[PDB]
Amino acid sequence: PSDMPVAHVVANPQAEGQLQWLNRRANALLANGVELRDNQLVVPSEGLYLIYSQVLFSGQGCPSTHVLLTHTISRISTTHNQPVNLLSAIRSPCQRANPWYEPIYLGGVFQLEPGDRLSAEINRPDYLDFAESGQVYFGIIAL
Amino acid sequence: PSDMPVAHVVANPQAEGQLQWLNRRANALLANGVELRDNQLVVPSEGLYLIYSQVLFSGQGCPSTHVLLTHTISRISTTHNQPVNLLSAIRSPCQRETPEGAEANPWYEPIYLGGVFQLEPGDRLSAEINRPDYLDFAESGQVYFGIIAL
Amino acid sequence: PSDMPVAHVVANPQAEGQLQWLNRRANALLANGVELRDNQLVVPSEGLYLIYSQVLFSGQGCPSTHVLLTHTISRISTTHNQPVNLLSAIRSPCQANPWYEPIYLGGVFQLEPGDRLSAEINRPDYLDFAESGQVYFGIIAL
Repeated sequence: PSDMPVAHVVANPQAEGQLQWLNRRANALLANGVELRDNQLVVPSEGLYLIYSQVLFSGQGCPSTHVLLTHTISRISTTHNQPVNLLSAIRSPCQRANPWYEPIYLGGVFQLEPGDRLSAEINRPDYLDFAESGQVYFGIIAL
Repeated sequence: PSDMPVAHVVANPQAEGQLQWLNRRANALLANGVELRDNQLVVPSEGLYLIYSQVLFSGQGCPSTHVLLTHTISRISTTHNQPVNLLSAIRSPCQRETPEGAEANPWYEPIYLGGVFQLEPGDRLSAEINRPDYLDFAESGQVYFGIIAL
Repeated sequence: PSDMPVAHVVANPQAEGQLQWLNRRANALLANGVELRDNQLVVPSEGLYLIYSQVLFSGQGCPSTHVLLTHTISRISTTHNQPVNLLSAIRSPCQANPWYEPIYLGGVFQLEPGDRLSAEINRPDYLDFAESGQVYFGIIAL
């Protein structure tokens, strides 16, 4: 089999209104050294990791105020407490009561070091939608 | 060199209003045990697989009934038949139907799904949409589904 | 420490109005044979590669006319001069007002030595690389 560090976590459906990564669920992974601490994935050993995450935002009708939805995956190494954005995207659901949906997918390969902490964050958890499985996830795999 | 289960299938360009995955063509893959059956990719052996898919939807203007577009990759395992959604996303191309006496402009909405999953031999993977009437595969590279054992 | 051909390049925030890929930067990669030439990633050896790219488009206001935003990864082989689109997507932007439209592309492909991969857009005037992590292009031999 494989002993490569791997994780695939999803939004916890019991933490409504928040983004709390969860691995205790069917079709989720957290193994071979990867840990979930303080809502962040912690890298076991150095190497090339494919990192990815998807969030789905939804709302009914368009707010009177212009809203921007952001999703970013950031890296925090032990050699610097300053978070660095590896992947980031923005979306504007409204131009100015029909429900809107906006998915954001981020993904790339990065050289990581042992102890590195990866965070997958959003700016509007009040719009996050994990009403159904597979809509919000965050993962990594050492290649 | 190879040996690892792999597939990269694409929408049949000749299909009409249906998402038919195909592999026998340039820049598409289906090898090392992966099979294409009943429009599903069948896993030959257990392991961690990267699974991904993209669909592109397009329409001419905004209709009366509000449209939600969905794309979902699901897994069927023999020992727990109940199909389960591994990855799924939804998009809304319009906020209101094209005004009366207004110009009906075409819209395009891509959806990309991708993740790493532990699969077992015999597992069947589906990548399906709810609105094949808006699926757009007019040009190459717009609709694809693939997996690779890592 | 790895041995597999790999690259992760990003938009040069200093080349305005243009999409110029750059590897010389923290959290970017270009090793084990992969090279950047004429703004394209050049494949070192035959094999399966995961290839992907993301672009972000933005405008302070919605276009006065109907516009289509495109992002495509194409392949140019040494045996086929005409480019082939491996991955492609299209987005229709809107017709207190700034808009953003991300596009992500990715898939696994059998490539050959010398193959050239290009990740391009149709509207560099709308490309947004104001912040890190928004525009990238990468490949890795699996």
